[PDB]
Amino acid sequence: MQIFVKTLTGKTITLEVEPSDTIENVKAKIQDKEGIPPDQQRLIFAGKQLEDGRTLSDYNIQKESTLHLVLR
Amino acid sequence: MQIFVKTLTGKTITLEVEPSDTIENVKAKIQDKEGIPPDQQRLIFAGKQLEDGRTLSDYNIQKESTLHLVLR
Repeated sequence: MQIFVKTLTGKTITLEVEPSDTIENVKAKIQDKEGIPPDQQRLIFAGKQLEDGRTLSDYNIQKESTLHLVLR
Repeated sequence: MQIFVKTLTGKTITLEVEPSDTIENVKAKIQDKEGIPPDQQRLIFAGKQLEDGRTLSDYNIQKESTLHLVLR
């Protein structure tokens, strides 16, 4: 399924993922596309910070869901 | 009536609502469209945070009004 990630600068990125994909895997996909190291990235969905040891399905993230990316 | 919700990434969503719709109901509509759980969403209008137990009419939100969505 496709998901969207918005940046602090107003950019939107589209990613192809599976509900069984891990958050760490998602961060890795972002690194590949934007060059941002996973340790400097924070992912938020519906006001909650997503953990690297959990999956998309655990957060009930559905197709065309939009995640927010924060930089540290 | 139609309303607009802007995201932190610069995306604009259009929703169909009634003045008697509750904010919780509006959040639920956003969840359906974006996959963001209501507990992770914060809605702001004219600088004020909207509560889940109040309605759109209570905030005098009129047709073509634009709300801002914040993620926690």
